[PDB]
Amino acid sequence: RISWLGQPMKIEENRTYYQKVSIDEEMLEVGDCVSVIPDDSSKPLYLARVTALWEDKNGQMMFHAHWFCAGTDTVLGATSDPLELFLVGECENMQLSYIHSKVKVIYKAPSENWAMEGTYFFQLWYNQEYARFESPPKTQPTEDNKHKFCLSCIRLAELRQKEMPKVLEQIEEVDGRVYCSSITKNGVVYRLGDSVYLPPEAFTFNIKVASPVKRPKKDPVNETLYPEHYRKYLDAPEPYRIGRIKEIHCGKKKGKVNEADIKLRLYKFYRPENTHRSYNGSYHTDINMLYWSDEEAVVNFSDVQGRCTVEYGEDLLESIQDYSQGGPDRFYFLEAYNSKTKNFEDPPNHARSPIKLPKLRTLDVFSGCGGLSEGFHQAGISETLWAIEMWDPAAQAFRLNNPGTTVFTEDCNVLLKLVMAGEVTNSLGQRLPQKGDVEMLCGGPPCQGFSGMNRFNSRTYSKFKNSLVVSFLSYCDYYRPRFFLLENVRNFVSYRDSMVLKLTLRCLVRMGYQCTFGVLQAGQYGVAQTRRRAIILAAAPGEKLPLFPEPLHVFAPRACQLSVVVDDKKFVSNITRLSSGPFRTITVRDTMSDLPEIQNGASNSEIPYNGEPLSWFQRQLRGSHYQPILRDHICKDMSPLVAARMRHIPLFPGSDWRDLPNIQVRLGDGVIAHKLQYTFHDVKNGYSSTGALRGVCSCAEGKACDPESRQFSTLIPWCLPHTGNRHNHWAGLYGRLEWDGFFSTTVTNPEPMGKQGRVLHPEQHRVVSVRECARSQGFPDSYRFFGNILDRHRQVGNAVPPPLAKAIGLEIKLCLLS
Ligand SMILES: [Zn+2]
Ligand SMILES: [Zn+2]
Repeated sequence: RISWLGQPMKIEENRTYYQKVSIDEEMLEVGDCVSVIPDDSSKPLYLARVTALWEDKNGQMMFHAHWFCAGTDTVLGATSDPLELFLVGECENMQLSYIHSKVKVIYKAPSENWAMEGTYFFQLWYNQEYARFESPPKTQPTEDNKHKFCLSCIRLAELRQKEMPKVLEQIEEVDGRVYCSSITKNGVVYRLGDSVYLPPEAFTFNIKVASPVKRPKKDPVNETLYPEHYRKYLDAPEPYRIGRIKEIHCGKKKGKVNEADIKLRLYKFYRPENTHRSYNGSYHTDINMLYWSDEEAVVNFSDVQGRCTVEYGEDLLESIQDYSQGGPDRFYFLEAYNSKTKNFEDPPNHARSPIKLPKLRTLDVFSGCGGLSEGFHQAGISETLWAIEMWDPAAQAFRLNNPGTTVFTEDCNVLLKLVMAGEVTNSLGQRLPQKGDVEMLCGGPPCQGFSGMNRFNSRTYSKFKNSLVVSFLSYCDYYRPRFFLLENVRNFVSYRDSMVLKLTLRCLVRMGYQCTFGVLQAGQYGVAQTRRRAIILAAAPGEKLPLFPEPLHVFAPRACQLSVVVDDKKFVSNITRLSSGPFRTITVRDTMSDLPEIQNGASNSEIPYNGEPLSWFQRQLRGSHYQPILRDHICKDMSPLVAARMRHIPLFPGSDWRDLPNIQVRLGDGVIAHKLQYTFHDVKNGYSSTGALRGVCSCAEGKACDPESRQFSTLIPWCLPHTGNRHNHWAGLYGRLEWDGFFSTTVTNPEPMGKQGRVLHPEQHRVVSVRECARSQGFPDSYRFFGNILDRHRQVGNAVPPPLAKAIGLEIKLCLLS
């Protein structure tokens, strides 16, 4: 029994809208919230806010339903509050007769005294694709639409407008094609003369590139000399193509422009490695130097990945260095390249041209030596005034690099209790930060004792409440910083069925924080290392929630699975550059080709560079102004035996322990290592080509371990064949880095037979040095470390690479504007 109330608000041709409707003699109004019963008795009750009421010519009495999302249908899942709802951009038109009931939905707004703190309700807008919880839109109804106003609809509408290709300015039609001077897509304006990013396969270069002369693959292998050789049964994409726009033309459909058919005709730009110089010719060139060319390419607008600035070197008002560091996607050229005569020349003339941010006061918990704080400092967004680092060498390291920061070498739990208690100072006179002092809180809480995937139970759930991850959040709750950053190892998101991640997102939401999570790969921000980190970003109610930085460098695909599965739902970050990118990858070579030769065990912490920077990367890390000191080019002093094994790993890419010869070697002691003996069969690995046995223990046949079989002082480590079968023949152990490759995750203590053992230098017979490890992270050469060599390695391997941290910093920098 459904009848309207009051006089109609507005009339259309097919619809008349109303402000009030009567359903079973009960007032319902635009703005009220409502429930609808699912056909599936097992799904949670449907809940919507009524955004509009209207009547059809055909007698249908309608309302527009803007749905809420229940907590358990977001990342939080079963951890979220039963009565909490979240806004989402999902709505549709439904007939009033489907409504089951009125509901009360309260907007729990953040209090005006929010910073000092610490019927369904809602507080945040949930983005289900990126797992972002964000402040609700501020958008208000205008008189014109006050009758149909739907937050969901406007968001979908605004999106459609941003996403779609639209031509802003037409010139003239020529031979069934309209030529344009300006177009737009996804919020970016592209004009004639602008440059564009394109997939590697958008177009081709006219230079001929001969497939290498190839090579035999060794000769036969003597298996008595190499009894373990038998166990040995560039993948990063190309960076973007770049082109200057020459013409822009699209077809016509039904006498109007067909915007799904916009085409751009471009001048190809050459990267140095695209000319014949290839890689051997560009080791030393700037990552953003290009070469002009008069080659033209036709491309679909749909393929344009973004806009970039490309300038002729001489027309610049600033210095090449200054221009380059001035903004993102800035390239330059100084010569043209004739693809036909392979020569470089001057550029044609038509190729030529025509509020200081306050720094956030920052507290860095579990600071380490300051890799994370260094990255923020570089972005210009923060000032770490307080750092907490319980382990003394690292704490001292932090002081060396941040003279201005109060470093508390102490347990974070007792420190927070001290401030909560109103104490102004710890026992050492150090002034504790107080409520209001801290604007940005960041840190990497060691999430120990949650690895692996067994369930969580009564006993495990509590230690989480008593873990350092909870301590970090307790900090967030007390200080209520404007921005919150939690860094960790990738598996933070998957620890204990993703329950650690879910409890930490639940916690940030309970406090009223906007928040999200994602995985990033340090390699993609200008470092030659695989290092995936989980990152939790949070922003106070009044702020913008940051985005994750777009990858800058192409990197090995296997190391860039940044996506996370939580209860079978796949979450991704806002990152859009899912394959290629602006800059070529940074190699082990870019990283440390300028460093003087040192020997196993070298201990002189100050030696001169005996020769200038060679890589773009080395120019960045050594600086533009003076320093003569190469600090920490020191390496661990290995056993005579371990040193000998190292002299014997061949220098070919992929070499490791299985390449070792079964020979007697004179050690540095002056001792001789005897030969490893094979006196057991391997039913799984068989006999060798020299008719030799391949087992070094009785368990290989397979029985049980033999009391005496074990062998000592042998070039081929006795144990590696012992258990080779169980561990893919221990590939990588005593393995050399490749000049063309990248570091495995940079470790706290580099050991050839350790967890991560690809730690031998590519040419010298030694493990990598403290400096090289600092370079594998993104540490400047001026960055200081402290303690013995093992202390310094630990500090370096633990840090967040400043280039990753900086990347995160610039995204926060965007949130201080807009
Ligand atoms: Zn809607
Ligand atoms: Zn055995």
